[PDB]
Amino acid sequence: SFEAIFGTYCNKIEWVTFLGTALATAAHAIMFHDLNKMTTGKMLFYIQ
Amino acid sequence: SFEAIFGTYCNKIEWVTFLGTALATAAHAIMFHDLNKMTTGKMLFYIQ
Repeated sequence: SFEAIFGTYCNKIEWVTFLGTALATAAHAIMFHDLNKMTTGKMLFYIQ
Repeated sequence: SFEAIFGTYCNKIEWVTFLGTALATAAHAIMFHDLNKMTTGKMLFYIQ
């Protein structure tokens, strides 16, 4: 008598990146490296 | 630390004219440079 362990079937997971998704169309993703120095980034708009 | 003002973004308003609009098809618009001297203005209609 015996047991017959069959194969360890590893699941390989789908890899997702931010830019491959369509939430990147809602974003404007920028790498900025001195961001741990900036407090609050200000956009100024000039509306006539 | 810093404050990080981003770029100033100016509005450019859609420059309309009177004749691009559809009010101009209700209009028969005429310049008359001596119009300030109009006391009145009239149109006589003779109807058979």
